[PDB]
Amino acid sequence: NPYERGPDPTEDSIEAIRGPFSVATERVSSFASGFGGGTIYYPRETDEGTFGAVAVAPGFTASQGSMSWYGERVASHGFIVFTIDTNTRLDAPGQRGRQLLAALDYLVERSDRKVRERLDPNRLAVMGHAMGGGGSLEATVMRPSLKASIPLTPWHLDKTWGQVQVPTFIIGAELDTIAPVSTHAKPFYESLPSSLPKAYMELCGATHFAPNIPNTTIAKYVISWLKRFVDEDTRYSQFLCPNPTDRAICEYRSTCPY
Ligand SMILES: O=C(O)c1ccc(P(=O)(O)OCCO)cc1
Ligand SMILES: [Ca+2]
Repeated sequence: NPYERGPDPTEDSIEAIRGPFSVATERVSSFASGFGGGTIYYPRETDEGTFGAVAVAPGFTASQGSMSWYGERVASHGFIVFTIDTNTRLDAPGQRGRQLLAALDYLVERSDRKVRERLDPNRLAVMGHAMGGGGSLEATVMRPSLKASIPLTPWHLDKTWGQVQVPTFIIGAELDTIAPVSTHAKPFYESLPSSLPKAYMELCGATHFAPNIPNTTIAKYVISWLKRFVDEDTRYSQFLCPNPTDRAICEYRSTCPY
């Protein structure tokens, strides 16, 4: 596997606040075409090969600040992280899906050479919080060539996603009453194709805003899903299959083995 980056993982090494790669950043003007700009976090070491990329969208009326902690956390494990702002703070889930693809296209076509030369433009993912999570599902319908999708406590009015072809990892919050898992996160996951590689993780006692503050249980398995599907790295299947039993997890569902 030519996309394998970093040493062989352990349960502690995926919980590490800093991975094996150092992080540099680039700021992108809000007048970039198709999205509201953002901050790119990328690994600085080039001697192991180029990296895949994930665009990170925020929720309704939120900004990249609410998703900022993913930046260094994930990119230090060998990914290019693009925390973006939306065109307006009121953008709908469909609008946030189009803007996630616009951010990924900016990385490929127009990003700074320091970023371009570290990027594998064929290995791209999407991630989003709340309405940005509903945008992550919309992004995979709009671009089924993406490698992974991670809706965090997602909110969407449309509950059926039976045509999704991108490995999707949904994270729900037990005490979410803004996008309750019983009418949002769980219906989305169960509607995903039975054959798709997918997973659902419900955090115990978590609120709708748990993705906005550093969370090891979120971090360790966001990194595992991204390595497993953006890097095709089967060294991270051990963490995902069989289903994790972390004390922080109150409900886990998957289509293991993968
Ligand atoms: O209008 C509603 O009912 C409504 C429902 C959910 C959201 P959200 O994107 O999950 O909020 C999280 C942003 O930090 C916004 C509005
Ligand atoms: Ca713009």
